[PDB]
Amino acid sequence: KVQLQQSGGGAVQTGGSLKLTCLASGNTASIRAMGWYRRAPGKQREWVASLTTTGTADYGDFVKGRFTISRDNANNAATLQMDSLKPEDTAVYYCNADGRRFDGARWREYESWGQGTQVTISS
Repeated sequence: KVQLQQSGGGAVQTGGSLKLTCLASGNTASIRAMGWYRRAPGKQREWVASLTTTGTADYGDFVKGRFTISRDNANNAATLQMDSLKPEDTAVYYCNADGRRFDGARWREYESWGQGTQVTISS
């Protein structure tokens, strides 16, 4: 169907920047939105950012203008540019894709996930 591969993890000092990349393969025409989630230490996964196919970007409350999500048709990729990082941003970040696919009988909503990219930010 739709597969995702993630890269761009690292460890940086407070104030630094990182970029996450997510490459989609397979039925990428079916993708309605790509997004980023994260799991901070000992917490549950939380929503970070989404970008719909028509170009509407939304961000979690903790983002505060510091991260930028973009999508590239040429590479069927989504990216998260992360600036002004803080220890609180330490987490495993997961790429996701939402869309609708035809299973041969009905249209079905799907969600695909990457395997997660480690991010560490220390004071």
